Amino acid sequence: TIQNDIPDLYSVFKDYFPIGVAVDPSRLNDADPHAQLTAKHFNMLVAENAMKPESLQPTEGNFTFDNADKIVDYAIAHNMKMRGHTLLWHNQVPDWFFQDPSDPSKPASRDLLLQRLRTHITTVLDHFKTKYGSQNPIIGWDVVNEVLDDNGNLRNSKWLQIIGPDYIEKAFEYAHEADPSMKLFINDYNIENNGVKTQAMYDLVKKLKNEGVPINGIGMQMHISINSNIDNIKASIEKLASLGVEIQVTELDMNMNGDVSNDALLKQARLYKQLFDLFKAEKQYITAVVFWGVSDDVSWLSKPNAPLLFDSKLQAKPAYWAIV
Repeated sequence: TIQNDIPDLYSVFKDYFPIGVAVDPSRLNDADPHAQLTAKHFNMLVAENAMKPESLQPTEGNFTFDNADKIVDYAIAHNMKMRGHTLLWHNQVPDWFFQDPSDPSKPASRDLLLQRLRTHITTVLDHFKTKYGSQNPIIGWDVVNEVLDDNGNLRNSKWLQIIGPDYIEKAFEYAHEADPSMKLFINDYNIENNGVKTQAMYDLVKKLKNEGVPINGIGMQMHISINSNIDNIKASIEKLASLGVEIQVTELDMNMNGDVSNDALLKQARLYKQLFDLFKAEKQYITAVVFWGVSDDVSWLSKPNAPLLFDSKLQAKPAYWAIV
């Protein structure tokens, strides 16, 4: 059971930005305490998996929107905004995209993979626009996800191998043409460390925006750790925001490196307090902060961990009280 009378987390930030959470379609029923936490503390939702490529078009032409629509319906019923995650990725993407269908031992051509990307993006955006119309809660999409490698070069996924570097520009062109009302983001991790990957994200977005690509924002996943440096995160946010794009914190959690002791929980609370004070200090750039999971027992990180504001018993942690 949850604590029903403590402060609603998102209301603490009502004069700053929405506070969201990533959810599983099976944890939205009234009797599920995870759903109760979701409705109480968040005013924005993201599908942790149900809107990834494999979760929407597992085989060619066979679209599977039921789980994504269950999350959308819940968001509408709870007056929540949503982010769409994600139109393109090199993981959780079916192999059929990249195969020649008449000889699956060979790769699809650049034109066939671009047409498949255009059809997937257009069908996905047209599905939510035609089914929900003005009630569509999705305000924007992660058009591409994790397109940089660790060294800052473009990740050599099958998209890059088959199409070349302009696949990124093409994904944003297709999404903007399908629904011009959507805010379009490029999303990535490790771009908060003010290292070579931050610089490569800045250079890539500067280049594409100068070329007229409709990129409206950068999503900083923010899978941080108990040892992260606030100064590096601040410098990264400011550098990326200097491009004249929105910043969203999209998959926030804190990796404890195996130390879930009470002392580490206190250290986590001080760091999360500093992180949210930084986000408030950057409110002219940040337009959403989303946590990657509702509570520690449903975090994607392997065990042991304690990455979020609500523990494995769904109770508010020291970090929750530090922030509120």
